[PDB]
Amino acid sequence: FRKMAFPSGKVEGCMVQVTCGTTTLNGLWLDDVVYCPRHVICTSEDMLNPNYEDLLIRKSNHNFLVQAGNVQLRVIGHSMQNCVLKLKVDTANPKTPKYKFVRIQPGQTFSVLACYNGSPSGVYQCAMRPNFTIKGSFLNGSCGSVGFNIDYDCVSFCYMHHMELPTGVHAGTDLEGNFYGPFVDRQTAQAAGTDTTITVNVLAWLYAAVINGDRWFLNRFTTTLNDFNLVAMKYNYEPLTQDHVDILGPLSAQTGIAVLDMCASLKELLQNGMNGRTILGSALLEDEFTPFDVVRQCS
Amino acid sequence: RKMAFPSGKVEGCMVQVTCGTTTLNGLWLDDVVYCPRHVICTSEDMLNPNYEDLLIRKSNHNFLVQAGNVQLRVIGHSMQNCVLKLKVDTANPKTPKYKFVRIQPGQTFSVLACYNGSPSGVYQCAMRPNFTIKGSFLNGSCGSVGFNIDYDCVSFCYMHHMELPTGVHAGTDLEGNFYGPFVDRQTAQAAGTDTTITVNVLAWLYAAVINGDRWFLNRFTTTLNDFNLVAMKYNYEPLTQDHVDILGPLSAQTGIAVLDMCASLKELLQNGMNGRTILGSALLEDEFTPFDVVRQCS
Ligand SMILES: *[C@@H](O)[C@H](C[C@@H]1CCNC1=O)NC(=O)[C@H](CC(C)C)NC(=O)OCC(C)(C)Sc1nc2ccccc2[nH]1
Repeated sequence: FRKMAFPSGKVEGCMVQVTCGTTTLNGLWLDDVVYCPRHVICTSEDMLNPNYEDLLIRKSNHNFLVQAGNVQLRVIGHSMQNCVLKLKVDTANPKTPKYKFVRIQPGQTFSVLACYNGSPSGVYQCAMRPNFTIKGSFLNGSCGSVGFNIDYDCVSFCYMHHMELPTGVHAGTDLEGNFYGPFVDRQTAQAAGTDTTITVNVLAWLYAAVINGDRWFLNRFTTTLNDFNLVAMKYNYEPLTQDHVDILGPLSAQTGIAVLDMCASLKELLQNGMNGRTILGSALLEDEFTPFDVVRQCS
Repeated sequence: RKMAFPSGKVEGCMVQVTCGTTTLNGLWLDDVVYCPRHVICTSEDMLNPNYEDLLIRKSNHNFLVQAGNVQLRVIGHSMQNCVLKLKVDTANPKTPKYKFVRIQPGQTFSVLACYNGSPSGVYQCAMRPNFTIKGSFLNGSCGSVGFNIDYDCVSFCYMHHMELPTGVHAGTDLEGNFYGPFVDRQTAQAAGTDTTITVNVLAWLYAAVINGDRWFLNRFTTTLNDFNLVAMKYNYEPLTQDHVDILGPLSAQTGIAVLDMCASLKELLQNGMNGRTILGSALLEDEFTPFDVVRQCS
């Protein structure tokens, strides 16, 4: 199993750069609007303690340089929505894909198109951790890079990059400018909480192992969701939601193994360990492949 | 993070190629579509195909090429080793600047996995020392390509043809020559014994340090030859002086001489990881080159 990203071309066609003064970051150009992190309106010194409403009221359309490559896009309107700036421009992006804005849950994976000065550099797959960070790969100038899924021809944008934390993980917002997790777009000390294991993805991984003929760990028992959740938390595993049970449905049907039976097999792995064995070649349980990732790759 | 090149320039070149009941992908550059020649085989032909004999019996109209909703008219065809070349009556306006390159084992490249001419995923792979690649390919993925991007230029280095019994993959360069001792015939084929790409493991250890993890370092050094004696014992590739030189920038950045890092890797090989992990991995990772690490860590 590879970390496998979505093809990035539909998103590459939407990347621009946005500059205010000497502060340059990336923006997303969809129809006649450009979306970008609002901290572009900050001097580096403003970032220590910004008042965004006051900083913005002093700005006009003509203070915003938006460029697709070297080509200027004239800004004709601006507004702030939570931590994102929306810049209306006088040109509709001819490469706009079918798209939507979605807010994802922890455990969901998405592709990130890392960009610098509006120019794509790389694409990779990330999982939103339960502590609402991602283990990204971002350097200076990467803010406004976006994360996305593609379902058919529709691009679902779920992430816009804002921050690198002390442990080296990353934080950002949805495309409505609402941060994932407790973070704020201020240059003040912040830290990720203690992370936990994404149970629904581990279960997806066990289903993947069964699909591939690796099933020593299937035990004879079952459990209730509540009992499993109370046990899992003792191992620093996330509790399951009803939505988690539901998105495991197709893998449960494919294998004939009820979700709660798989939960009992995982409970025994937690309480007794691997005892020297492996699953899909690994003594470690993988938690960054969703049920959909498992189907995408076994498909 | 294992990082692939943005795939858009390549997505604009993928098409679907059908011959008979066989469908796979092609690469449409200027007025030529490149795809695996085994598209021309039946089930019975694949057992032992005399490709020159099978191809001469085909006409342009036996090839259905579809770019999205448009059929491209094939107006000629030739064969170059294991790749079929279909000339079409239309230039692909999305053709990027490009070159065809043959890569060396240990080098990395991005794969755009495609089915029925449609892109499905993008990931990073390395050419293994035994000339396989550990990809993720299913039925219908043949003709998917591997590439690198420098400036605006796409360097194509791989076209996908087959999966081996062990689950690894084999294919050709864009001149149709296989990597490795494989043949585009429907027979079980084993690869040679694989080895671990040592210069890449060392690049990855430097990456682990750059990101603050140094539990595996030690106070010792080693000579190049004594390291290579141990490496070969553990089925690691030998490290060459050019490898040492390529690791220069990472050595400078961390203040850790290459032969010092070799001494740390020697200890890991002889002692294992003792339950610990490096950059989240329980195994030593060998599919990042020095260049890959440098680009992403600077
Ligand atoms: C994009 O503008 C940029 C992307 C960063 C740059 C390096 N890698 C990235 O992902 N973001 C910022 O510079 C961002 C801007 C603020 C207005 C949100 N600042 C940021 O990430 O600051 C980090 C904090 C100060 C919020 S917390 C922190 N991070 C570290 C890292 C190392 C030591 C200590 C530390 N404390």
